[PDB]
Amino acid sequence: AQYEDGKQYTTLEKPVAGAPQVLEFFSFFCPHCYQFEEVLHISDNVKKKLPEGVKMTKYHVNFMGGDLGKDLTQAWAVAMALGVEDKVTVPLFEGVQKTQTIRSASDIRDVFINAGIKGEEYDAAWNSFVVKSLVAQQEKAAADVQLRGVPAMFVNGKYQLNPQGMDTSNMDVFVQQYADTVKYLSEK
Repeated sequence: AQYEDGKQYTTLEKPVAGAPQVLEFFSFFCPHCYQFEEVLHISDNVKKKLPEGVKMTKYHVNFMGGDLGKDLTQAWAVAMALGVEDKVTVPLFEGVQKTQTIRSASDIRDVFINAGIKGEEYDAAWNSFVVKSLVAQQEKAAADVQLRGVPAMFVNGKYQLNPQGMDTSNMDVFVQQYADTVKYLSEK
């Protein structure tokens, strides 16, 4: 066929019941994730092609960057709770990988302040049990698919995108193939 298991995607031996429809994992420490977000705009191009009624979820992971990696997973929970993902994703990626000015939890916090989230409001969210369960959710989703690498995208808890099996000569063409593959799997 045009789409073949083991070619643009793999099937999970171990399907995950009740999983989010489109589930993406990343790390602010992850160099392809930086490409995916700032250069390729994967999440965005997938969404433009997803059918109606299909919600998109993105989670941070702990297994890169040690202590700071876990802080970032908690910060991403804060970002999700406050609905400010679209204001911190770029400065977090750049603070970690470009300027390397994010070295501590305080430096992460500065990014939110500079993005206009009030200190009071960030610290309250950071310390909230609504953020602790959102951290729990991120960890459980990753654990459910035995996640050992990022970037990663899973559809309907049973298919995993396989970007190595796509051409990267043209960045534009790679992105649409990726997005079209998610749509295909979505409709499966």
